[PDB]
Amino acid sequence: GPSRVRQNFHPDSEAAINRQINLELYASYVYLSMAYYFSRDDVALNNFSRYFLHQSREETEHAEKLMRLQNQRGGRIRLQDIKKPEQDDWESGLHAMECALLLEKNVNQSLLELHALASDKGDPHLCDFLETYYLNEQVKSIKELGDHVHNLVKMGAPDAGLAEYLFDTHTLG
Amino acid sequence: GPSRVRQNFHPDSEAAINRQINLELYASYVYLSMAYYFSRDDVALNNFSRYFLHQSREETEHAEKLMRLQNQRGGRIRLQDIKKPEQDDWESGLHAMECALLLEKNVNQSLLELHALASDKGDPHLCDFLETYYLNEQVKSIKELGDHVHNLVKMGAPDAGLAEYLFDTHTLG
Amino acid sequence: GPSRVRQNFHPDSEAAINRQINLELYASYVYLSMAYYFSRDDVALNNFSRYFLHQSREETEHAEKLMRLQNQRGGRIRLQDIKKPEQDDWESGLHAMECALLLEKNVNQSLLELHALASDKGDPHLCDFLETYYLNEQVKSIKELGDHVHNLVKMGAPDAGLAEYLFDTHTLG
Amino acid sequence: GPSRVRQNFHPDSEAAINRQINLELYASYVYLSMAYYFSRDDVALNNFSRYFLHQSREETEHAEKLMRLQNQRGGRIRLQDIKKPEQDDWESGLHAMECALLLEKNVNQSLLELHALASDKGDPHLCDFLETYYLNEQVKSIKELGDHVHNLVKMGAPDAGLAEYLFDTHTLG
Amino acid sequence: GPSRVRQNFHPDSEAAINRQINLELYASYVYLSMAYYFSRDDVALNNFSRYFLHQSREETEHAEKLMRLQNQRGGRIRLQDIKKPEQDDWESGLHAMECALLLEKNVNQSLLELHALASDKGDPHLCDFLETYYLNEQVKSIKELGDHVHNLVKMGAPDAGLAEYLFDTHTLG
Amino acid sequence: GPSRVRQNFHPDSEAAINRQINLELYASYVYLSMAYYFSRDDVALNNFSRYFLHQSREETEHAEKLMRLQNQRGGRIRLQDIKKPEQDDWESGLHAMECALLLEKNVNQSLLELHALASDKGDPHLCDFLETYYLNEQVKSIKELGDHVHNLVKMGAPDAGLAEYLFDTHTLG
Ligand SMILES: [Cl-]
Ligand SMILES: [Cl-]
Ligand SMILES: [Cl-]
Ligand SMILES: [Cl-]
Ligand SMILES: [Cl-]
Ligand SMILES: [Cl-]
Ligand SMILES: [Cl-]
Ligand SMILES: [Cl-]
Ligand SMILES: [Cl-]
Ligand SMILES: [Cl-]
Ligand SMILES: [Cl-]
Ligand SMILES: [Cl-]
Ligand SMILES: [Cl-]
Ligand SMILES: [Cl-]
Ligand SMILES: [Cl-]
Ligand SMILES: [Cl-]
Ligand SMILES: [Cl-]
Ligand SMILES: [Cl-]
Ligand SMILES: [Cl-]
Ligand SMILES: [Fe+2]
Ligand SMILES: [Fe+2]
Ligand SMILES: [Fe+2]
Ligand SMILES: [Fe+2]
Ligand SMILES: [Fe+2]
Ligand SMILES: [Fe+2]
Ligand SMILES: [Fe+2]
Ligand SMILES: [Fe+2]
Ligand SMILES: [Fe+2]
Ligand SMILES: [Fe+2]
Ligand SMILES: [Fe+2]
Ligand SMILES: [Fe+2]
Ligand SMILES: [Fe+2]
Ligand SMILES: [Fe+2]
Ligand SMILES: [Fe+2]
Ligand SMILES: [Fe+2]
Ligand SMILES: [Fe+2]
Ligand SMILES: [Fe+2]
Ligand SMILES: [Fe+2]
Ligand SMILES: [Fe+2]
Ligand SMILES: [Fe+2]
Ligand SMILES: [Fe+2]
Ligand SMILES: [Fe+2]
Ligand SMILES: [Fe+2]
Ligand SMILES: [Fe+2]
Ligand SMILES: [Fe+2]
Ligand SMILES: [Fe+2]
Ligand SMILES: [Fe+2]
Ligand SMILES: [Fe+2]
Ligand SMILES: [Fe+2]
Ligand SMILES: [Fe+2]
Ligand SMILES: [Fe+2]
Ligand SMILES: [Fe+2]
Ligand SMILES: [Fe+2]
Ligand SMILES: [Fe+2]
Ligand SMILES: [Fe+2]
Ligand SMILES: [Fe+2]
Ligand SMILES: [Fe+2]
Ligand SMILES: [Fe+2]
Ligand SMILES: [Fe+2]
Ligand SMILES: [Fe+2]
Ligand SMILES: [Fe+2]
Ligand SMILES: [Fe+2]
Ligand SMILES: [Fe+2]
Ligand SMILES: [Fe+2]
Ligand SMILES: [Fe+2]
Ligand SMILES: [Fe+2]
Ligand SMILES: [Fe+2]
Ligand SMILES: [Mg+2]
Ligand SMILES: [Mg+2]
Ligand SMILES: [Mg+2]
Ligand SMILES: [Mg+2]
Ligand SMILES: [Mg+2]
Ligand SMILES: [Mg+2]
Repeated sequence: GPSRVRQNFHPDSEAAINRQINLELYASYVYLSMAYYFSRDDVALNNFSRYFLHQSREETEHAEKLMRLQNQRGGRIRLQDIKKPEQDDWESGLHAMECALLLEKNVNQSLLELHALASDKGDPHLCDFLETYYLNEQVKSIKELGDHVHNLVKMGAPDAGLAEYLFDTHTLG
Repeated sequence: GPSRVRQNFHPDSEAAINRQINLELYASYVYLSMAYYFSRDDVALNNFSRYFLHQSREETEHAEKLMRLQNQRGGRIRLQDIKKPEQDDWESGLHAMECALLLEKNVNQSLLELHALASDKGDPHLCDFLETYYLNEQVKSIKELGDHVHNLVKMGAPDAGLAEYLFDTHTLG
Repeated sequence: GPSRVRQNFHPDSEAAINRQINLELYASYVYLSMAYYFSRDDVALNNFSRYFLHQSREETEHAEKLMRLQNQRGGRIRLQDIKKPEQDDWESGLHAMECALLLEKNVNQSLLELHALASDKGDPHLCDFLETYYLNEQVKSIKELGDHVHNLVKMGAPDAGLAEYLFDTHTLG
Repeated sequence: GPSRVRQNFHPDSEAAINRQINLELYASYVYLSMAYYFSRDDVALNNFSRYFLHQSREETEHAEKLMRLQNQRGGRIRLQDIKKPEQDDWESGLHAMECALLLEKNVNQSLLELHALASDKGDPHLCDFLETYYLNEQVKSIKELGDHVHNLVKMGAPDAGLAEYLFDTHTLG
Repeated sequence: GPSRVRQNFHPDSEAAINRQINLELYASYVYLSMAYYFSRDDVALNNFSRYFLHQSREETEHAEKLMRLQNQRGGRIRLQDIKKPEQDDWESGLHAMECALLLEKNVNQSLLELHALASDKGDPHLCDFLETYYLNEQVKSIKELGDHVHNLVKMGAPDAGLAEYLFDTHTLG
Repeated sequence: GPSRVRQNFHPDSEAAINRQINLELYASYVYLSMAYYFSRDDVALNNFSRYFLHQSREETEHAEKLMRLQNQRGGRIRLQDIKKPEQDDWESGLHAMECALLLEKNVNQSLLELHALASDKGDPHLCDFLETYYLNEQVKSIKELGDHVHNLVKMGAPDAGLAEYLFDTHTLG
């Protein structure tokens, strides 16, 4: 102590990165829950399932990149429990997509707060890291989910009998 | 003055070509507006967007071919402001297609007036140019848009929840 | 209720599968922690890191296969918090391997208890599932980790300066 | 209202992006005018023409990327008239290059003002977008045009009879 | 004066870039010295030599990219003497790696001061340039050297007879 | 001391090799300065730039081969500061080429003095090394630069507006 690599890396930044690692792992778990909701025999929308599973894997990648950043900068990873998602039953394709949009906006708000702290601590490496690997990816994800919610709402989800099925077999297929 | 190339090229034809260049640039801009309406998060019909973007690029090509004609004949290009489109909000896939059909018929009427002037001035090169590169392309575009309007109307656009989505993912996909 | 697919699937089996899903997710998290311990600047054994990361990914696969089994049989996945690992600092390559061996034996004991319950409930599909996809894989993993612990101990880990490095660059490389 | 995607996106940023879209479309139009000046029968420098046409197409791409950004962030595109360029007659290869350098510096100043507003509004996504896709491209364009102006001046443009021709057939060829 | 390209480029930034060019050239020279220490007949660690030679070449690239930046922005390169390194005799593989880690942290501190000046002068192009091409590369280099120092220390360098040789023929080979 | 490899290698030869290493590094730096003079926005002769950059890289190679010779013979490299070049502003393509010719003749004179010392000390290995790798390369470089100076002078450099540009785009292109 300190790490022989550590430079210009504030303890508050190190802790905020640890909190962000937990949030990305939590997001991965929410999407995993959603993926296996869509493969229930009474839901059976396999392209919704594959969509959410892919999202889950992406979140794990986001978490891992933060863990690598912690090591690269000489901070120490401190893991915490990954809380279970809010639901096992996600009710419908539309409801899952709306919950996913809210989750992505929440994660985005956390990333923006992290970038603000990094700016406050004069850490341009950390600022650049978030800008390069996180902020644009989050904007793209939010826009994609917004698009999906809009189409499902317009199509008459969740009550219209064909809407989720047609969306499954066209947009997500 | 005159250009050492100029031959059998009436000043009224030169001016009418300048007006047509502006109209084709205006059409390009209308279709650009439409393309980015369809990629709004609250519209999200990406194949409508690609359709209109392609139309926009075609209109720019039409404008450029007239600019090349002006130079080939020894006339002088005189550009004017490109007016903004009538709307940013194009309301629905059906409404955009109806507006596009009206725009194409209006551009066609201008081309027919240009051909009539070229005939009046005994300019068979200009007549041939419009016939070869413009008049049939315009008839094809009008027919395609008419077809698209018909299908959307029959399908129950804009109020029927599935119509624009199914048209997006079948006809324009 | 019941699921139109459910057959010969006891509620106690459904719950025990939910507990096993949590344990496999927990194992994934332990191995993730270990992987990023080995890429600290003050540990720097990249082949230990890759070894544990691969183990982490395998555990996630094991969890997912149980989630698929729950759906296939008409049970309902119920996720719980994934507890953080026992340590962030895993002390040495030998200590991590010893902890991993203990974790695998613990997971094995849980699988054997699950198989015993499935036998008690006359569920041969569930018995076969565990035998085909879990029990032999666990025996192989335990043997591999036992082998690695033995070599590290014989080589003089953790105090012998060359032992972990040579093991990293030969066995795990 | 607001867009279900909108987050951390200030109305002043949304308006400034709309102004920048207009400026990039205006730049595209200036370069289009220049391209077709160089293919007049009394100028006839086809590599100047191709150079400016390529620049025109690049500006349209820059405009489109801002329109996509507006949609991605949940803002609303508002288009305005595209003003005609300052000249149809661009006088000489040197004069066109000097006008293009001034236009690029003016567009750069607008981008720098946009980045300053984005910083003031704590919008790091928008800051990153301009840095990643705009600011370096503008510096490169300004340097290239500066280089071209220098060579043409040194060579004795516009009065030296060989200068524009040799530059056309070597540098731009 | 000023350069016809110069825009938003403060004289203090231009001078700080000149100082950074000298520091990167100095770093190249330190690593060149180290490379040829390791090919002495009484050291004879050819993979240490190749490692440092590669580092030397990278530093020259870093210097050249700053020289290109100076030209792109319209500043004027002003070169100074490149001071000789602190030693010809670098004592051991461990000592060279420790000196290289200190040199990289020193260069990093200079880059962070340059980024701070660029922020103070409202030069986002220069900020982006350092973030994109310098700051992450420096963090990666510091982490790699930290890793190498750790392994050599753990292995018993410099006194343990096998440590530098085994590191040479495994990690650097 | 002595090196177990050293044989027939006089201390005066070892020192003269150290002086020659410094001179070749100095030559590399002169050519680097010249290369980036030619990419200034107010010079903009990219093939002059590439020519000098290649020369710079060759000089570094010449320096490195002497450093390898020092090690092969059991001498000890002793580096000194690399002095900055005589100018940042090299005035014109002709002036740079004339300065480069003078620099190469000066380096040649040093090599001839080194060969004379090696002959005086009865060191045929060192004589052969200079003959095989240095003396003919220097004669070729001097002749090439002489040729380039002649053409630029005949063409009317530096005042004739086309001369440096045409030389850039034909001989160096
Ligand atoms: Cl620190
Ligand atoms: Cl969608
Ligand atoms: Cl329906
Ligand atoms: Cl006529
Ligand atoms: Cl149709
Ligand atoms: Cl419908
Ligand atoms: Cl049952
Ligand atoms: Cl083993
Ligand atoms: Cl040992
Ligand atoms: Cl070994
Ligand atoms: Cl907002
Ligand atoms: Cl140029
Ligand atoms: Cl001339
Ligand atoms: Cl300035
Ligand atoms: Cl290492
Ligand atoms: Cl040893
Ligand atoms: Cl001797
Ligand atoms: Cl020559
Ligand atoms: Cl001349
Ligand atoms: Fe995604
Ligand atoms: Fe990914
Ligand atoms: Fe991925
Ligand atoms: Fe992906
Ligand atoms: Fe994420
Ligand atoms: Fe809880
Ligand atoms: Fe996400
Ligand atoms: Fe920034
Ligand atoms: Fe078309
Ligand atoms: Fe076309
Ligand atoms: Fe086309
Ligand atoms: Fe087409
Ligand atoms: Fe048209
Ligand atoms: Fe108007
Ligand atoms: Fe049209
Ligand atoms: Fe395994
Ligand atoms: Fe597997
Ligand atoms: Fe696997
Ligand atoms: Fe495997
Ligand atoms: Fe497992
Ligand atoms: Fe706990
Ligand atoms: Fe396991
Ligand atoms: Fe069996
Ligand atoms: Fe360009
Ligand atoms: Fe482009
Ligand atoms: Fe392009
Ligand atoms: Fe391009
Ligand atoms: Fe632009
Ligand atoms: Fe006007
Ligand atoms: Fe531009
Ligand atoms: Fe940035
Ligand atoms: Fe490196
Ligand atoms: Fe490189
Ligand atoms: Fe390189
Ligand atoms: Fe490299
Ligand atoms: Fe560097
Ligand atoms: Fe000194
Ligand atoms: Fe470095
Ligand atoms: Fe960036
Ligand atoms: Fe050469
Ligand atoms: Fe060479
Ligand atoms: Fe070479
Ligand atoms: Fe060569
Ligand atoms: Fe040389
Ligand atoms: Fe001096
Ligand atoms: Fe030379
Ligand atoms: Fe001889
Ligand atoms: Fe010889
Ligand atoms: Mg949290
Ligand atoms: Mg009109
Ligand atoms: Mg448990
Ligand atoms: Mg404006
Ligand atoms: Mg200095
Ligand atoms: Mg000297």
